[PDB]
Amino acid sequence: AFGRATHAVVRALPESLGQHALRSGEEVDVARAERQHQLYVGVLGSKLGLQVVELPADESLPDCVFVEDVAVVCEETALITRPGAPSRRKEVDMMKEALEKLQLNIVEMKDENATLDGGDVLFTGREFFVGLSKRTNQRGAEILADTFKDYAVSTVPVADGLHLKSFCSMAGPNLIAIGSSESAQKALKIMQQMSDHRYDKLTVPDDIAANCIYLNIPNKGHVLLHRTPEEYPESAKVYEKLKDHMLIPVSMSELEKVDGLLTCCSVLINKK
Ligand SMILES: *[C@@](N)(CCCC)NCCC[C@H](N)C(=O)O
Repeated sequence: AFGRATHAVVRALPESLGQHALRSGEEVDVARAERQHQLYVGVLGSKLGLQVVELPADESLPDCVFVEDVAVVCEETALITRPGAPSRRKEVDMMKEALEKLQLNIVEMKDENATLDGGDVLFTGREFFVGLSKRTNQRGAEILADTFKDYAVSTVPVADGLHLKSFCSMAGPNLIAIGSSESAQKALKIMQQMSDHRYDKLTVPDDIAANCIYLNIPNKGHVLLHRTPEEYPESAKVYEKLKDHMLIPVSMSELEKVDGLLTCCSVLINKK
């Protein structure tokens, strides 16, 4: 069942993030980001009842909170990535430990010519879309392709120093949340040509706000964490039409300053 999860790996942000985290804007309020990430953890863990493994902040790694970038997980198989940003590679160490406690099958992307961000991987439930970006390359998607054999993998040129999931993400089975920008619409279509099947599409006015979290919770159903009507009111209005979804607005303004979206701050795990 798509978007069904039992666990989630997250990680506390270090104080060094406000000043030291890679980006591309306002000064970051660390107190505010702190809070926001707390709320974010509670929605998944307290409100939604997933077992959360919280990793401790490594001050040394100001980007460490964005855990999605370091691992892709599908069924019982963990891909531990080789992040495009050289400096962020020391964040895999601590994630591999955790994914080992979860008794998950590990594969490490060690190939020295292979970069891959999890931020660049869209998993539709039916297949894989990997974005070819400034951080994820051919040699990485091929290894991602090689790790998840039961699934078809195809690559979508993502430009402009972004990621694939900066303008899209799954908002339900067969439903792909999508930005209006011509960048996104382009990849969107590029994506469909390549599928053995047609996806439904949820379009939203703000590229960033098409990054959301869909979940299939036991005795809850469709669940979507999405950006607030404050941050992105015209996109919130679009999510508001999803009347089969338990809609939980989740703010993420601070982290966005450093290119942090909703999906980046967790790795989701379905366990028997
Ligand atoms: C999430 N996945 C957003 C980009 C990919 C959709 N990752 C944010 C990472 C933010 C760090 N500061 C970085 O620059 O890697």
